[PDB]
Amino acid sequence: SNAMHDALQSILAIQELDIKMIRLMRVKKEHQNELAKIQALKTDIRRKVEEKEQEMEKLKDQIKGGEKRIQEISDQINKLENQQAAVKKMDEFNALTQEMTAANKERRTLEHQLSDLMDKQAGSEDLLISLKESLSSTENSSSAIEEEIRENIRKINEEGRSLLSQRTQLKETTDPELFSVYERLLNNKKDRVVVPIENRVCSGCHIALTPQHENLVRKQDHLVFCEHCSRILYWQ
Ligand SMILES: [Zn+2]
Repeated sequence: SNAMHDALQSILAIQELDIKMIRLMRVKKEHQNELAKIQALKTDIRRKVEEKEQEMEKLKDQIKGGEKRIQEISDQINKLENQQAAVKKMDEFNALTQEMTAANKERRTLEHQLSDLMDKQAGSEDLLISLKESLSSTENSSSAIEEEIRENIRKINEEGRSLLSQRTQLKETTDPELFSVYERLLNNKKDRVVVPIENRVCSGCHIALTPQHENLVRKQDHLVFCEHCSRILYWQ
């Protein structure tokens, strides 16, 4: 049929737009995954920097607190030494000896902890510095790539805009019963669903038609579907 040939030519041309649009959407999604992968590499480094900063804040305060308590014990030991220089009774002399011994031993313990904290802060500062460097290098190595990816997406979006408007100008003059079938097939298969007979097989699924079924397709007087994949078959 003349009219069937026109309906086919029209859906065939819509089908080429739909294939491109499916391709574009897949490449967009792939570019967006590549961006999220880059963002996630940076976000991981920022998290490490944040955890290190909070840890440095705790060290700062434990260091300040330790120095202050060491100071306080040191002043108290000095007070005890002045007291002892003036005592006359052996029991008081001895109590001050014992107290100073005990106080000094606690101070010694605090000083060794303070040394430990200061060393942790020194090594953690080196680690923070290295993580900031790595954050800056990653951002630097990646900013040109991210902007090039985003521009590709832009150009995909704008090309997709054009293929949509073209699709809409063809849908107007296209047979609506055939389109309604086409569109459900396409949503199901995501590739060409109006397909020709090649080498006496369905070119969509590659399963051979019975000769009777080929006869039906050639008459071109009604929509004929592949008996195995359900795609629309046509001749030429
Ligand atoms: Zn088939």
